[PDB]
Amino acid sequence: MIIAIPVSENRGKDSPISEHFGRAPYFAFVKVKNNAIADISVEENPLAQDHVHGAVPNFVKEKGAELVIVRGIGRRAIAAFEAMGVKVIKGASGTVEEVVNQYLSGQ
Repeated sequence: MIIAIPVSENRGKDSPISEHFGRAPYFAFVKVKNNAIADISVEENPLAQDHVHGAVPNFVKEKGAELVIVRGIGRRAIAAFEAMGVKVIKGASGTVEEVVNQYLSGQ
């Protein structure tokens, strides 16, 4: 599956999870196979630009995400993901690599 994580800086697998969802400057899209990370793609969040906004959950879904791991996120975005069949896990902390591995190991 594909997991999406908003990150605040591009440090590849070590990109730190963003405190906020909608305005994160990038999203890391992580493919998982055999219960382990298979590929990490860091992409600019088009809605992080000044005065450009809207449908960020849709952009995440478009990219194939079935789950999104975040720290903070608004009720509206959570509702939008739920309405589109995307699981949301909040309150995570760590780099992209760490939070996906935590997820995969049941932590």
